[PDB]
Amino acid sequence: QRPLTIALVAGETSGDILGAGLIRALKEHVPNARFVGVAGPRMQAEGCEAWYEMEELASRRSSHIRADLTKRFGELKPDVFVGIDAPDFNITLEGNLKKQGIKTIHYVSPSVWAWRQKRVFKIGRATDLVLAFLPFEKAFYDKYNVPCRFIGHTMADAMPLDPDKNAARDVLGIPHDAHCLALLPGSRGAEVEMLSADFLKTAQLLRQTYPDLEIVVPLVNAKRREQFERIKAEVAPDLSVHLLDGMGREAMVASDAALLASGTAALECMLSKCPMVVGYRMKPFTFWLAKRLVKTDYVSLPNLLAGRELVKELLQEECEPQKLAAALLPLLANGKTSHAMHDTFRELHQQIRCNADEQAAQAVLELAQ
Amino acid sequence: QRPLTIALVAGETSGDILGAGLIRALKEHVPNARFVGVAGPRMQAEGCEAWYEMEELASRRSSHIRADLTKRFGELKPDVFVGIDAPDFNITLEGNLKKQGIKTIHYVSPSVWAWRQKRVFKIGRATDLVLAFLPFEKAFYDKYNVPCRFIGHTMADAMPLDPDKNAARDVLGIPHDAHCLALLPGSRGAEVEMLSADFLKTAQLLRQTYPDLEIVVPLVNAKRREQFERIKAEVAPDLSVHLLDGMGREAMVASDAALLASGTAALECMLSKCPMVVGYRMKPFTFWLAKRLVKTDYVSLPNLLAGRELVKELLQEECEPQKLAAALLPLLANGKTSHAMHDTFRELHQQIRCNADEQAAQAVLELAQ
Repeated sequence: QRPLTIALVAGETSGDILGAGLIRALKEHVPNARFVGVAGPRMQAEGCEAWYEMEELASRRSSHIRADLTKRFGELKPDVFVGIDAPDFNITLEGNLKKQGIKTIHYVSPSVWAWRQKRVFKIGRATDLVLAFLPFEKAFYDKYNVPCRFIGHTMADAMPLDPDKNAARDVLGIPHDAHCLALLPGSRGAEVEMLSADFLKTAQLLRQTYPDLEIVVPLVNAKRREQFERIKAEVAPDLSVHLLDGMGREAMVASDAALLASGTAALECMLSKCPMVVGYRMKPFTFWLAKRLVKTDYVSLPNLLAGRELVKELLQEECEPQKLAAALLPLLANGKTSHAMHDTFRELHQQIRCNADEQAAQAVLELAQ
Repeated sequence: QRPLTIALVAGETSGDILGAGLIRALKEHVPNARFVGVAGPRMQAEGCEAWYEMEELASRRSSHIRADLTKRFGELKPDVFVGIDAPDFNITLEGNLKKQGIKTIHYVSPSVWAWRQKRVFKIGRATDLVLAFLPFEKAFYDKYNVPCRFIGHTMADAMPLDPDKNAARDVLGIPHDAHCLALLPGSRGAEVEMLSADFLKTAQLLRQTYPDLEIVVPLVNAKRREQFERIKAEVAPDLSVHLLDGMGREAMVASDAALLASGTAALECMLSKCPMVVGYRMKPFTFWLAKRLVKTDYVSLPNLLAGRELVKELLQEECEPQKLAAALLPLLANGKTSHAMHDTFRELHQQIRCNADEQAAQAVLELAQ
């Protein structure tokens, strides 16, 4: 008898947009359907009962809300719960609801969140289905036997196959006869700081071939804009460019080429049909450490020397005081666990104690003669 | 007739120490040997002629020096050139000297520097032999058929197998009857900022079991010390700890357990025979991006969707204005190269344009009934 009842949780504007589009498409098939949960203004406009505002999630408060929703959705027993992105909140909640027999969907591949294999297994345990924008995301979950549906990317629905370059130039005031370069130094402060100078210097070089080159710089917010302008004042104060408040899509559609920091903004540039070069840089040390972890599952030299988890490594979300304290207590006891580790440390010390100066000296002598 | 002539380049204090030890061990076999190159104060004390000071390398100036050394070592034709660490300077120089028939050794595995396969091939082309401190470093180069000699770690020569815990406590003023915890929040500012609060909170938890726990915090320099104290004032102003200027080795030898940010300081802790827990955290986004690069060789979504280098990606040292400009010029020309990329962009756009809202709506309906 009860009409279709769908629970939804969005945690940011992008999720509110997805949720609103989902509600509209569902109402086309089930006009009497009921929607409830954590809703932004767009979802509420389509009729979603807002037990909580999406703004609240966009933390002690977040934990209490998830606890309340766990109980309330448990009583409601919705036909489906859809966690819209926000994986740090929704994956756990989906697991809580799954435990109670409720059917769950996670919308949007949680790529950043799923940083190791254990997190993949957790998504599979928490969900009945994952909705992925891109085909290689589904191919990934297929390898883990995690039900995943490739649904296409919403931005590809929103952007036409053949954008109007001259129309975008008219919006931005770019002459139609000129070559035009888009510089997108990045949405994150780290990206802007690393790459702004190099991108400006690139534009200076291009001006030597294209002295009338138009340079458009979409800047996502005031902070990043203030950051870019400060760098520019130091690096290329006399380079004339169009600083834009947002309008990245217009800038890309308008331009003849784009220089991008972000391999993810590259998608929108692709949909804009703007040829692009991706230039990105991260701290070499940070990259080396990540690569070592990906390739060996360890970060510490003792475990690499031992070929096993000799010392406890608590990384990312596990680097947390309660877990750290629990790992240290057995060692502070200065008991037999410490003596066993002590003994292994001694054997490994012997394995790399070989009078290195003398070995290097002999390598030199062997090579010289 | 000419006595053994060895060219050396060190670029930091640690390299000067290695160079001095190498010179001493060589003089034991060849007392008349001659040493020349880029030398720190320790190498000079052992007799190394300092064409340039190591301080100069510790950049236009660096480029000129490498050019001068390339010519001068080319005229000198030393029996062996040894690049001591400093790979961003020495690998290229070793390649320059190799081109002239000079025998070259690189001392110390350039793990951070060798961030991709192409850089491994470059080390092999630049060197006749690599000297590696650790066995797994040699196993790595073995896979690439790059001559590498495992020589042991110098720190393992410098530190005894059985350190004196009570002696280290006497230096630091730690009571012998007390449990003692070492907190090493990290030598880098990023590490200190991420982990100091969590490590302090861990110590607070441990105090509830060990109310007399001694807490020693080796801080590598004033900046990092000022950074830690500022964090402490906000997180645990009433937690009493021993702030140390350096003295990490003493703190580890003295302690019953150590909480470490650095998987590399973990080696020194191992040699100190101090049981340890490694707690480390890096930006999830940064880790995700690195992992994607390691696993796919790409960072941008267009190349992941295309399964090839459809768009040019210039990363790390290649993200450089001249290369960026050269990659963009063919695209700004708005010629047939741009039209070919445009056409591929259109096909990929079609492949992910599938009315996602409607697909999500149908997935919900399929699951609900």
